[PDB]
Amino acid sequence: SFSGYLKLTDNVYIKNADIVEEAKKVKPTVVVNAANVYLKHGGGVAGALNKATNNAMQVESDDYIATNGPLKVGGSCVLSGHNLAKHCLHVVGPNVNKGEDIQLLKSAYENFNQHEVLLAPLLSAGIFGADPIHSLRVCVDTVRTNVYLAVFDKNLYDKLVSSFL
Ligand SMILES: Cn1ccc(C(=O)Nc2cccc(C(=O)O)c2)n1
Repeated sequence: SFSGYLKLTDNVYIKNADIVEEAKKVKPTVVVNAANVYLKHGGGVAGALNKATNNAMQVESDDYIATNGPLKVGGSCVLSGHNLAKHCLHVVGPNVNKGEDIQLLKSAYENFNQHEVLLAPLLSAGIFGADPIHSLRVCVDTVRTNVYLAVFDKNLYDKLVSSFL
């Protein structure tokens, strides 16, 4: 089960950890991927999760896209968790580096409410370009289910905890 997490609110928890390593240890029911609309798991959390599945997540995702077309920014899809989790909830947060509307971050987090417990990264943080402090605030104000946030970067983790209102 989840260990070493700091409780932020009644339902949001945070830990300075590699989400891939957290997933392999916990094997949660749901691991959230920081996905793009095309499910092209190239870099950041998506690239790391996909590489941990030996590219099985990408093969599965390409078949999903061939059948269904791309996701919407703010949307999600449930696919296999492979060796990491029972399921992977691929959530598309807005990518600020691609000029996408930051207001879609709340819609993206609403996808977590369909799952009772999730292991997740901060949406739109990292290479997506949004302020991680803002992402954590939208997370605690939007997600009502139990979310265990894994923040890879130690310095960012410390900044997030020390600035949490
Ligand atoms: C105001 N602003 C926008 C972006 C940032 C910012 O510090 N982003 C950032 C930088 C380094 C790592 C990570 C991460 O999620 O791993 C995120 N600050």
